[PDB]
Amino acid sequence: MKDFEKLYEATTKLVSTSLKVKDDLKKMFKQNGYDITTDHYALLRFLWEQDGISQIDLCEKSCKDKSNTTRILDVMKNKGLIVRKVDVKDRRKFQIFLTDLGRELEEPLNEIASIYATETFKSISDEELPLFTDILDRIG
Amino acid sequence: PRGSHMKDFEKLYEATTKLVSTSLKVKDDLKKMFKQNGYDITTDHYALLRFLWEQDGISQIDLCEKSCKDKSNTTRILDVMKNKGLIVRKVDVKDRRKFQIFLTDLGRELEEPLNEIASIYATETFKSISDEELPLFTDILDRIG
Ligand SMILES: O=C(O)c1ccccc1O
Ligand SMILES: O=C(O)c1ccccc1O
Repeated sequence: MKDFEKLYEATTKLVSTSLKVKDDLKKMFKQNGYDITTDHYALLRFLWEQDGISQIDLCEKSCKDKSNTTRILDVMKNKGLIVRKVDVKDRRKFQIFLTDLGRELEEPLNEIASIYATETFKSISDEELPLFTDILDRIG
Repeated sequence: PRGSHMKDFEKLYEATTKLVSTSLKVKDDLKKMFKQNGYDITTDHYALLRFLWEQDGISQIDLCEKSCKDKSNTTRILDVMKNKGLIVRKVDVKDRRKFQIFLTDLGRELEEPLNEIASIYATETFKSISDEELPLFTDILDRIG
């Protein structure tokens, strides 16, 4: 039926497809001169939707945890993509803002990611997307 | 690139996210599965042993290709697996540079009790997914890329 061999394959494919996809996309960013990771692009996506999100919300949005998200954010700050501000209401609590460089990169990075998305999913039909997704949702 | 039937980018992005967040939630779930249960063994240790139990005495080339992955990391974990006393290297009787990987005694004894655990975790992991869905999932994932 769905014996251990298949479940182990499934799990294995899921993890490796995920890794390949992150890594191919990062390579395509680098090929075009953008030295960013997939993690940076995801976080930037949140920020292009809503500037000045608190650190705290952003770690909840992240699909990652606080220690890993915070490290990733330091790198981005170091790359000049965002700044960190002492809050207008509080202290020990920051807001995360786009720099101009961070805003400038919406168009170009989203374009590269589109190109990468269309090719990577060319063999999949539109209608398979919610099936795939609803399976992933019910795993674990 | 293009076509007369394009998918919406946002949908592909959301699905890519779901793929990735789910892979992570799954690795998290499985992190301590041997350790909480009395075997000081990682996930990576385990996935390599699966290849070894299937093909004991495989070439470190074919293994690094089996693993897909980064050779130093594949190799680096191999190293802990030597140190823990799970595997060792004998040198391939073809070249003087090509290696071969072989399970230690623990390595072979560990098959049953570690597969037993992983089976029970896998079953749990996929318990709300149906029999027909499994090869569908799997076929989608193969076609991605
Ligand atoms: O990747 C693993 O080590 C694993 C563990 C338990 C069940 C399925 C799996 O692929
Ligand atoms: O969840 C992620 O880190 C991610 C990975 C690849 C593409 C888009 C993403 O949001």
